[PDB]
This record gives sequence, C-alpha cells and structure tokens, in this order.
Amino acid sequence: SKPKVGINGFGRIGRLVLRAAVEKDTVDVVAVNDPFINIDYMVYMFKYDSTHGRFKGSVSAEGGKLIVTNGKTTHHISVHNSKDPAEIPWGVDGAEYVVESTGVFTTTDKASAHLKGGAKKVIISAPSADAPMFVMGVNNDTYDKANNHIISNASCTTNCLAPLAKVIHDKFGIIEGLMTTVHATTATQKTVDGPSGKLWRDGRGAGQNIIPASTGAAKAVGKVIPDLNGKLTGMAFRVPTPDVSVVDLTCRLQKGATMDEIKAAVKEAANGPMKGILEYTEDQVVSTDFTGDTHSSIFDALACISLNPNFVKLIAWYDNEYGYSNRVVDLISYIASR
Amino acid sequence: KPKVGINGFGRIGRLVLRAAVEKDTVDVVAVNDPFINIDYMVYMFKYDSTHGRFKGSVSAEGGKLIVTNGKTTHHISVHNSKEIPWGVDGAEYVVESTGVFTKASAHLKGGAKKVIISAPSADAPMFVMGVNNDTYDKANNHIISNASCTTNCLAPLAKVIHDKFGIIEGLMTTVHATTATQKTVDGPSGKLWRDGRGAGQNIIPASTGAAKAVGKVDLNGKLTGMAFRVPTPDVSVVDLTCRLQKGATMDEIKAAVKEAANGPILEYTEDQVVSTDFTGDTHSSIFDALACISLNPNFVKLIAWYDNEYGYSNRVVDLISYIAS
Amino acid sequence: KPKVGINGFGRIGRLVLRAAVEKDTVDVVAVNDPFINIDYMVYMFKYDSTHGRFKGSVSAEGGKLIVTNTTHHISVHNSKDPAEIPWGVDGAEYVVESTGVFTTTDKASAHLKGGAKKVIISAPSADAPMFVMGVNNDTYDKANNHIISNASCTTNCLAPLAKVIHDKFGIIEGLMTTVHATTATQKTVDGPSGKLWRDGRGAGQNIIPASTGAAKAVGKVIPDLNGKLTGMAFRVPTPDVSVVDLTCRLQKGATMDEIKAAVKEAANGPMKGILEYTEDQVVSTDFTGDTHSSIFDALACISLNPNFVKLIAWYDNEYGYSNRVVDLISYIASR
Amino acid sequence: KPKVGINGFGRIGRLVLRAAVEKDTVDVVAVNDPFINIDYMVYMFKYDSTHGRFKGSVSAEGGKLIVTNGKTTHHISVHNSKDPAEIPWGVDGAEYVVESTGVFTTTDKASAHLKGGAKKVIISAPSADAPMFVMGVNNDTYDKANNHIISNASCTTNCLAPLAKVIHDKFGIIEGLMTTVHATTATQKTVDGPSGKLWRDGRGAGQNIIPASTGAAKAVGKVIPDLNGKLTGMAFRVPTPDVSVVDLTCRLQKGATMDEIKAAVKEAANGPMKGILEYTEDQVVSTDFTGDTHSSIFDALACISLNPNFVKLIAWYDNEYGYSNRVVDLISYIASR
Ligand SMILES: NC(=O)c1ccc[n+]([C@@H]2O[C@H](COP(=O)([O-])OP(=O)(O)OC[C@H]3O[C@@H](n4cnc5c(N)ncnc54)[C@H](O)[C@@H]3O)[C@@H](O)[C@H]2O)c1
Ligand SMILES: NC(=O)c1ccc[n+]([C@@H]2O[C@H](COP(=O)([O-])OP(=O)(O)OC[C@H]3O[C@@H](n4cnc5c(N)ncnc54)[C@H](O)[C@@H]3O)[C@@H](O)[C@H]2O)c1
Ligand SMILES: NC(=O)c1ccc[n+]([C@@H]2O[C@H](COP(=O)([O-])OP(=O)(O)OC[C@H]3O[C@@H](n4cnc5c(N)ncnc54)[C@H](O)[C@@H]3O)[C@@H](O)[C@H]2O)c1
Ligand SMILES: NC(=O)c1ccc[n+]([C@@H]2O[C@H](COP(=O)([O-])OP(=O)(O)OC[C@H]3O[C@@H](n4cnc5c(N)ncnc54)[C@H](O)[C@@H]3O)[C@@H](O)[C@H]2O)c1
Repeated sequence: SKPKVGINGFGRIGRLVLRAAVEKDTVDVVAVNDPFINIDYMVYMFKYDSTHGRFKGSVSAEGGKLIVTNGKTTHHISVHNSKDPAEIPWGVDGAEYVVESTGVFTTTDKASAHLKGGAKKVIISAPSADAPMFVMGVNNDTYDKANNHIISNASCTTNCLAPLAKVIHDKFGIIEGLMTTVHATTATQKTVDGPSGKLWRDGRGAGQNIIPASTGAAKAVGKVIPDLNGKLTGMAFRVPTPDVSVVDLTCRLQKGATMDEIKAAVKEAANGPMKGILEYTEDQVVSTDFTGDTHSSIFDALACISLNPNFVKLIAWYDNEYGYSNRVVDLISYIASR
Repeated sequence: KPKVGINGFGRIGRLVLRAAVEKDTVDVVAVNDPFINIDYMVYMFKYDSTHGRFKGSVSAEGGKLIVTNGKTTHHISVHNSKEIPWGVDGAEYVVESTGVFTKASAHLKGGAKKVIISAPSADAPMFVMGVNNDTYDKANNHIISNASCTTNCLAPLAKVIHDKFGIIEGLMTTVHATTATQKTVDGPSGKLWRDGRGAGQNIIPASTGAAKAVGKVDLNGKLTGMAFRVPTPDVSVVDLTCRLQKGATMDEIKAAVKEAANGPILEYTEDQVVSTDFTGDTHSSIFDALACISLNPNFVKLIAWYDNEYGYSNRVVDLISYIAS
Repeated sequence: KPKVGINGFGRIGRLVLRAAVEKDTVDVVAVNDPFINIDYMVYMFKYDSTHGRFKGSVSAEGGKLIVTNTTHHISVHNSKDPAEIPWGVDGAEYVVESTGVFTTTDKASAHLKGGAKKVIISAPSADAPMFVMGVNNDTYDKANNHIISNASCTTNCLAPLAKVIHDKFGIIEGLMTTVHATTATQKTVDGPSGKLWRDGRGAGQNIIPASTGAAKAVGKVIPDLNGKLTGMAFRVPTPDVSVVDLTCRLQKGATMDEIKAAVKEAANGPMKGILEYTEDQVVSTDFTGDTHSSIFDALACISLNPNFVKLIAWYDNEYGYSNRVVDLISYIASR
Repeated sequence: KPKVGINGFGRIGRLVLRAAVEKDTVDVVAVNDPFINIDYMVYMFKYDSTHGRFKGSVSAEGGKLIVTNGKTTHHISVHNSKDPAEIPWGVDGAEYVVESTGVFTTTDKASAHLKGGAKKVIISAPSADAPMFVMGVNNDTYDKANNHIISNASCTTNCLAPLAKVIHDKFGIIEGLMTTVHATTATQKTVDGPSGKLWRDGRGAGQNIIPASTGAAKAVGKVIPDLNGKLTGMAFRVPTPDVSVVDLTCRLQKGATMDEIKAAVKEAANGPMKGILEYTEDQVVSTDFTGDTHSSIFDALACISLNPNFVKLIAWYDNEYGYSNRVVDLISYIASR
C-alpha cells in the first residue's frame, strides 16, 4: 500500500520524519535504529518535543516494537541499536527505503552499508560529497532508478533556496546571486564555549552568540539547478533560536522586474506547480509563525526589497526541522512511485 | 573640557556617560530623565547586564550624581522634567537621547548651544565620524543628529571598498541585537507589528534606513537595506553585498582594509570571531575577513561587526569633541 | 451560555478568548483595548509566538471581530477609560478585567458604570476578594460579590496543591519559590522600572529575584493557612511556563509515595482538570498550552524526612490561568 | 610557587588558568586535552563568550603555551593524551594537577595522574570516595601526609557551605532544603538530544526550565559534619550561560529576625570569610556576578522570612569563575602545608 521505511538515527530529523510520515500517511515506517536511544527512551523523545509540542497521538513500547498511532493509522516499528549500519536487518524488517539521518554516513561508501542489510534505497538526510542530490519540486524528476540507489535530499537551506531561485531564474534569469541564511541553533552546536575542532566558531556558546558560518547550500543550488552552477554562493549566521530559519538571497536579474512582478511569479508557482513546496505570504510574520510549517520555502513578500529592477533582495522562511523532514517523506514517496 | 548635558538616561545616555568618563574628552555637568530618580540613576549606571559593573565609583551626594574612576571626578546635576535649566548648569551640548525628540530645539531655550540627537532625524542634518564630520559648519548647525549605530558601521567600510574598487550597487542586511523598543513577549507595537513579537523567541524582519543614510555620507541611491532582529542583548553585524567596478581578489580586499585599518573607526581581524567577542569594542565597524565571500572579483559579500551600544555611544562623545574644536 | 466582555487584549485577554472558543462554555461578545485596533486585534489573535497559530479562522467584518472554530461575533471598542465602554449595549454581562491597570475595586468598578453586572479581575486585588477554582470558588456570593479576582497564575498553582497537602497531612509552615517565565512587565534590555528596580534588568540575560504575594494570598483563599505561607520568585529567560517550588513542614509525617497518592487521588477525582499528576521526565516546554492550574511533578519532588519536603508543581502561567478565568465565569453563571 | 598541571582545558580548565594568571599564586607548567590541539587552545583561552577577551597575551611557540599578563609569564607544556596515566607531569614538573575533565572523578581514576609524576591531584568536582574540601569551611582538616587525591567539591557546594556554616554557628540549623537555580553547562544540549542516564538533561537548554538532581546540599554535611543528614536539595537548570543562585529554606534553632541574620552574614563576610563569602544589599541580578571571585554572595534583600524560625536565604555564585578561583586557592593552601 505504502512504501516501507527504515530510519537510521532517531534525532531531530529522524523523529520528525516519523511525525511527518504519520500525519501525511504516504509511507509506512517499520524500523528505527539508534545505538544511543533504547526503546523506552525513543518513546519519551518522540512523545515530548520542546519545539514541536506533544506528539498528537499515542506512542508506546510493546513487544520490543515502537507503537505509534494517530487514531487513523498504527505503525509497528522494529527497534535496533547497532552502531554499524551494516548490521541493521532492514530486509527482515521490510524496510525497503532507509532514511540515513545520523549525520555520520553521508558518503556513498558509508551509506551503502544499508544495502548490505537488505535495503534497496537510501536517502541521506544531508548534503553528500558524491551521492546525487535532489530537491523536491526542482530536480527530483531527474532521479534515475536503475543507477541512483544511494541519494541525498540535500540540506534544509538548499531546499529553501532552490525552489525560490528556480522560480526567479525561470522568470527573470539570475546572472549571479549571493545568499545569507539566518539559521536557528542545531545539535552540532554547544551550550557554552566548547570543542569544535574542525570549525572553531561553531563551538562558541550558541545561546550567547551570533555566529558566522560557511555553508555550501547556495553553491549546491547549482547542482539541483545546473544552469546556475557557479552563479550562486553564500554563508550563514547562526543565532539563538531553537528552530526556523530564513534565507536572504541577493541577486542580479537579467530581465528587469518590479516587486509586483516578482510577487506575482512566486504566487503563481505557490498556487500551482510548486504547491506544498513553495508558499507565499503577505502577512507580518516572524520566525515562530513557521514552527511546524510543512513547506520547503515561504516567500516573505513584505520583507523583500529592491534597489532597482535588476538588483533585489529576496526573503524566504523555512522550518529547517519540519519542512525538510516533510521533504524526506515526499522524496521517498516520489522514488517509490518510480 | 566641553560641558555636556544628557537627556534620557537610557542605554545610550548611560553608556555615553561611561565612554565620556573613560575618554575624559568631555565634562558631563547635567542629566535629565523624569522616569529615573537620582538614587535609581546611581544603580543603573553602576550595574550593567551587558557591560558589567562601572569601573569606578558612583553615588548621590548633595542631590548631585558623583561619578569617579580615580583619575577624574564629575559632579552631575540631576533634573526630572518631561523646562530643563541647562544654561545654569553650564551645559553647552545637549544629547537628546530619549528617542522621542528626533522638538529638539526645546533644549536651546533652556540655554543649550549645540544639540546632539542620538538617532537619525527626519529634518535635522546627519553626521557620522570618519565619513562626513569635517563637513560640519559651526555657524549654521546647532541642532544636529549623529545617525544610527548601523550607519556608523556600514559607511566606513563602504568608503574603503568604494575608494579602492568602486561600488556600482550594493544591498545590505544587518543582523541586529534586541533593543528597548522591542517586547519581552508578544505585545503592542501598533506602528510596526513585527517589532511587538516576543524578542527572545523570534527572528524578526525589520526596516532600517542605514544604507540609505550612507547616501548622505557619491553613493547616494546606490545602496539600500533591511534588518533581522535576533535574540542577543548587544552587538550586531553588517552583511554587505556589492558589485565592484574593478575586479579584486579577497587578498586584495583584505589588504585594502588592513592598510586602512592600520592608518587613517574601522578595524581589521582575521580571527575566528563571534558576536560576544566585540562586547565593549569602541570601533564603529570591525571588518571580518574570514567571513567575507566573493562569487567573482566583481561580486562580493562583506561582513562587518559593531557593538551597536558602545560604538555609537563613543561616537556621541566624539562628535561632541570634534565640534567643540 | 454566559455572555462575556474582555478589557485589555493582552496575553491573558487574547488567551481567555482562545480558551473560551475551545471550551465553548461562554460566549465572548465584546473586547476593548485603546492600543490595538480591529485589524491589529486580528493579527495579534491569529499569530502567537508562544501558542502557535489560532486553530480556526479570525477576521474583521463591520467593525466586529469574527472568530470561529461554532462562531463568535465580537464587538470592538477602544476606550482607555472603562467608563465609556458599553458592555450593557453589547450585552456583555461578565467582564474580564485583564488590563493590569485597574486592580483596585474602585478603579475596576467603572465597568459597572458601563452596564456590566459581574466583573472578574485577571489579577490579585488589594481590596477586591480573590477566588481560586477548586479551592474557594464556592464562597462566592452573587448578592454581594460583583467585583472579584481570580488571584494570580502562581496562586492558582500553589493553592490547589497546598489544599491537598494541608488537608491530608497538615502544613505547619511553608516557603515557596516560583521559577517564573518572563512576562510583559519586564524589559528586553536594562531599562526603567522605578518602583521595582531588578525587574528593569534585561530579561534574556538574567535570573531576576522578585517579590510576589502569591504565597501569602493562598492564606486568603485558604484561611487556615494564613500566616503559614509566604514566598518569592526568580524571573528567568523563558517565554512561558513557570514552576512552583514549595518547601513545607508537615504535621503528620508522610513518605513520598503517600504524598504522591494523595495528589493523584485528588487529580483523578475532585480536582480533575485543576490539579494534574505526572511521573514523566518533564521539562517546562512540555506544559506550553496546558490548561491545568497545577501539574504536580512527582519525580522532581524531594524529602529530607517524613515531615520536611520539597514539592514541585508546573503551570502555564498564561494558558492555565486563562482557562480558569473561563471556568470561573461558567461557575458563577451556574449561580 | 607551586607548579600546576591542568587536565581538561574546558570551562573549568581554562578559567582556572585565567584565575591562576591573575592571582599569580601558582605556576602553570602543563595542560592536557586530546580534543584541543595547541593552536586551538590559544583561541579558546583568548576569546570567551562569557568572561570576555583574555586580559593579557596568549600565543603558541615551540609546542608550548605562552600566557602572560605583562608582569608574569607562564610557559605551558601541551599534551593530547586520552589516558591520563600517559601524561608526563613530572618531566614537565607538574606537582599539583587539576583534574577538570569530568570523567576521572573517583580516586582510582584520579590516581592515574600519580603514575605520570604528579604528587597531588585536585578533582574539580565532587568525588564518590576522594575527600572533599571547601576553602573557608573545612580545608584546615586537610592532612598532607595522607590526602594526595582530593576533591574541591562542587560549585554549588562551595556556595552553600560557607553560608550554611555562618547561619548554623550563629543560629543552629535544625534542617534545611535547598534549590539552586543554575546556569546552563556543557553537559546540556542545544536542542532536544540524547542524555540516556538523565532524560531531562537532554532537552533543549535554551528553551527550558529543567529539574535536576544534585548532591550538593547533602555534601555540605561532609564538609560540615554537624549538618550531616540535615540538608538535601535539588536544581533547576535555566537558559543563562553562567552564574547561578542558591535558595536555602531552613529551620533555625534560635529564632532570628532577618536583620539579625544579615548582621551575622555581614560579620563573617568582613572577617574570617573575607574573599569567600560576600554580603550585598543592592538590587542585584545574575549578570552582576559575572566574573565574581567569591564562593558565595549573600543577597540580603532577596531573602525573605516566614517567622523567626523558618527563613529562606538567597546566595549568588559564578559557578564557572568563583569555583575556579577556589581551585587555585586550595592548591595555594595545601602547598603551604
Ligand atoms: N536539524 C536540522 O535542522 C536539519 C535539517 C536538515 C538536515 N539536517 C541533517 O540531518 C542529519 C540529522 O541531523 P539532526 O539535527 O537530526 O541531528 P541529531 O543530532 O538531532 O540526530 C542524530 C541522531 O543520530 C543518532 N546516531 C548517532 N550515531 C549513530 C549510529 N552509528 N547509528 C544510528 N544512529 C546514530 C544519534 O543518537 C542522534 O539521535 C544531519 O546530517 C543534518 O545535517 C538537519
Ligand atoms: N540601543 C542602541 O543600540 C542604539 C544605538 C544608537 C542609537 N540608538 C537610539 O538612541 C535612542 C535611545 O535609545 P535607548 O536604547 O537608550 O532607549 P532606552 O529605552 O534605553 O532610553 C529611553 C530613556 O529615555 C527616558 N525618557 C522617557 N520619556 C522621556 C521624556 N519625556 N523626557 C526625557 N526622558 C525621557 C526614559 O526614562 C528612558 O530612560 C533611541 O532613539 C535609539 O533609537 C540606540
Ligand atoms: N502573563 C501572565 O503570565 C499572567 C498570569 C496570570 C495573571 N496575569 C495578570 O493578568 C494581567 C494581564 O497580563 P498580560 O501579560 O496580559 O499583560 P499584557 O501586556 O499582555 O496585556 C496588557 C494589555 O492591556 C491593554 N491595555 C492597556 N491599557 C489599557 C486600558 N486603559 N484599557 C484597556 N486595555 C488596556 C494593552 O493594550 C495591552 O494589550 C496582568 O495584570 C498580570 O499581572 C498575568
Ligand atoms: N561549568 C561549571 O559551572 C562547573 C563548575 C564547577 C565544577 N565543574 C566541573 O568541572 C568539570 C569540567 O566541567 P566543564 O564545565 O569545564 O566541562 P567542559 O566540557 O567545558 O570541559 C571538559 C573538558 O575536558 C576535556 N576532556 C574530555 N575528555 C578528556 C580526557 N580523556 N582527557 C583530557 N581531557 C578531556 C574536553 O575536551 C573539555 O575541554 C566537570 O566535572 C564539572 O562537573 C563545572
């Protein structure tokens, strides 16, 4: 009936992918693996969520399986605690599609370990150095079932930028653009100044600081939108909020446009071919207004500004946790239909 | 030393007094704030959540505010008018830092000679040190404005890059700390609906005229911008996206700023800095070399830090100091 | 259903409306706030940083707020002076006084001049009588009590717990601390709060000691505990949800299991919906939007000995209280 | 001057070095941390989000850490061993080692430092079996001949015990219950994440008030034996980066007004407990004690009394910097014995 899914890494993305799966009812999660969270702890972490509130439904442990229900449907989920993804028995569980959301198996070689356990497809919940990247509504139809078995759903930021960039580029042509994302705190950061050896700024106390950071998210848009390769790059500022982020894209347009024309192009995409991916708003919103929003990108029409018809700053919101999680589920549904 | 009066003993008012004491280039002789009594004034100056305890002694004696750091001692007269007798106090320069007299000439009737508005003014002339302060003309400028914190950050950076490479056009974002105009939880801000939303919970899009204001200090009409208010108590950052006339390497950009930083407001760093590293920094603008990014030699994104409290408050003192000369 | 008016469309005012719409046990027909026009009211009611988007539709039509989940049609006014609000004309029988600035009986009595009959002040009052649902609400007297108080969020949390513990074991004496979320009276950065200096210091940076009469007030709503309770507060940087920390001496010694049972029995019985019991490993955000007055945190409690214990109780200081305001109106309307 | 080595260059490790440089009563000669190489150590010491830029100069030269305040210079050998048994404290000359990793708190684990040539080890935390000391309270019970592995207890215990001593000596504490409202630390998480033994501690720190267990009040009974079994308590972790506060609710033997209690604390603060216990009557908040070197600052006005025999006493502490100064003081003390 529905594609059967395994989740490796029951973290912010892993747990919220499960939440999104239950609400959307387009896939069936049959297994979860996390060596740092036993079944009773899984129940607790799924039940209570500081950002997204109490799970709207019931969750419990029965027979060494996670039982998750929202009244309508019930998911019986096998639970494993293996550190080596090769040891996860996905095949026995019937997990055809595996969400690789631990944050430490992001290459094709490491992610392929899931195939040894009997999985057919793996979706890395992060950018990959070598696995092909996909963004729903932008290049997912370029997916090639016979040759793409290990794929990436890119990053939260790329999923915000790419649908907007695609709309603007299609309509006006982006010669070049520069992106800033003001990004909420994530699990890789620290509560007080601590060790972050590869990235020193990322170790500084998240709650105290505005933190400059490099991201390949804008550059990666050139990978899901080939015509913009080399035409986009960017960076981030990490700020002390628990969730929801915003993209700030400064771009030069080939064909001149008024803000009214820009709004119209976005609304058309939002109301049509990009429904559920790209949304449009004219309200006086702030970040918390998008906690739990399922879209990849919410264009903030009122926050946008133009210097002249060929030079503009475009603003788009995203729930980096829940928006992205909804796209992982959607990406699985798409490739399973292939 | 020029004698200064302060109206509104808030974040800028109090920190202006602090910078004044450290720099010892002015003599504060009076303060007015009708919502703050002299005993309350002692406390607010003494303890500061952001900048720590005042380094020195402060107390009330003889109905006057007594402020000392060992080196100097300032005796400050206190008033509570919402009518301020500035002339009697000898207060030649009045900083209008209530934020609500952006109206300002009322201070001259009390005996003031020059007035510094601690904010942009709709009708008063604007000046920022290091950019247009030498354009001041003593005979005609008696009611003036020292612009905003953000403007003092962008323009010095803008000047160096433009002088060296030429900026055709640019768009600015400032990631900005929480201020007193904001709310602790969702509350009324009738003119600016987003600014009423809980500051500690939110990233808040906000408008700023700072880039436009740079057009007053050849770049008029070539820059505009906006802001995001974020949940930090102080220190903000400028994110300047620009098109260059003459192509440049990042090494070339870093070199122009470093050379300027070591010479003629703006500093250069190549360290792995974050916002708290600039709490108490007195510069108007601090260029973040490693955080800058270029797409190509003619399209770059430039990052500059500023303590929006302490930089500007220091400038309030300096604009006073320059004009007295 | 009782017809209700709301004065002051702030955190409590707006959430009393949310609680009213969800409960459908009262009908809100009018609102007054001179700093928030009808269009702004829609925005403030629609979007909420703490409690999320309104679950329903809200709009302005004909100078009226249209709020539906059932449909409530609400007349809107904008007077600073409560004497000018036509509660009688709009048909507002009970007025929620949630402005924070008319906490005296004389000041609050202005709503009676506009044609309202019964008034519930959303705060402690210096001279108006205070009530806490599940504790002393039956002492309400329709003939003589027309201007009343629903006490404080903190009092609504402590008093029900205090009642259970005192009834069951006897409280000789107790001292309360509430670790309290930031509220609208505080400041984003160090600013003027002339009457209360610590409250002026930047909320996001600080733990702020503050006085509260909430604990003493339990002695007004439970007379036998008068002079036996007091306390204080620490304001901390969270946007909502607070916790009570009650250290008390018991007359009759008790184990914690026995203490737990006394609370659970009450929670499963006469105090259902008022006092709740939990044994989970909860933290503050887990009570965001919780409608209870008090949630006893069984696992966070500690005892030194059977007669000296520390009891922990959570409360959504915004939404728990807002629901009690509604329940109280429904209650006195049942009178 | 006593020569000191530091294991674990974390919040305590680093601020102990800062406090050492400022007090200049010890000489730091070695540091070990396998997750922080020498160049990174420079950065982490130089810049501090909480306590500001290091007041002095810091650099890397010759695989050694060079730390100076103009007057004095500390030349620090740098190591990166995971096993503390492999650290050459003797070769570097580290007689006293601050054990500030958080993962070697038992005596057996702490004893690993002895094999490297260290003589004394100070565990920067409570210990299950190593003896605990609080400066100004029970450090004179230290026994040089037999105590080689010791504990400086916890930050919270260093706040409570000096106040507990003063109130108890003067009025007699029959029994007491403590709450500490505590700043966030490094064991917590930025967003909801795994904390398998302590589920509440895994919940996002910036969003939550978090109940937590602490043995700090009970531990006062070990450094003040007469209060054994007479104190216990718990904690709430709140979203601030530093500075915490003790909330002590106690029953008194001899009835007292708050003014008498204040007077008793004032006397101790200006006399035998100077530099350890401080008294203030100001309208303070937590940030006013950022960087404060005292173990405990009594907040006289925040105190409240129910009756002459039942009171609630409020005391502040910089859990990072107060405790760090005491570590140095304890080294300075035992070295003088
Ligand atoms: N959080 C976001 O906003 C966000 C958005 C989009 C993408 N992502 C990406 O998704 C991935 C997950 O990020 P997150 O925020 O959910 O992180 P997280 O730290 O919340 O989740 C990581 C989880 O993986 C588990 N894990 C660790 N090692 C494991 C192993 N060997 N086997 C199985 N499980 C293991 C951990 O116990 C933890 O529960 C990251 O790569 C991140 O870059 C994150
Ligand atoms: N905070 C910053 O980063 C910053 C930087 C540059 C400029 N500014 C501007 O400077 C101005 C001051 O801002 P602030 O941060 O000190 O705000 P603030 O709230 O800290 O200061 C306001 C003070 O003015 C006093 N006041 C109120 N009404 C008054 C009256 N009728 N007469 C005299 N005094 C009165 C208040 O008692 C209060 O102490 C604002 O216009 C602000 O936009 C702020
Ligand atoms: N927020 C809480 O957690 C909480 C809990 C329990 C009780 N209370 C009490 O309830 C009251 C409401 O607090 P709040 O947090 O909603 O404050 P708030 O700032 O959210 O609400 C204030 C509102 O009252 C309005 N107002 C101001 N003057 C007015 C006038 N003259 N007439 C009508 N309306 C006016 C303002 O426009 C504002 O919208 C407070 O007194 C508070 O002490 C608050
Ligand atoms: N932070 C406070 O407020 C505070 C106060 C008093 C005591 N303490 C105690 O101090 C100790 C350290 O706490 P912290 O807050 O500095 O934590 P932290 O995480 O800031 O410091 C721990 C440091 O130890 C290092 N480390 C980890 N494993 C190691 C190993 N095998 N060998 C050597 N070094 C290793 C880490 O790289 C890290 O830098 C803990 O026991 C804590 O209980 C903390």
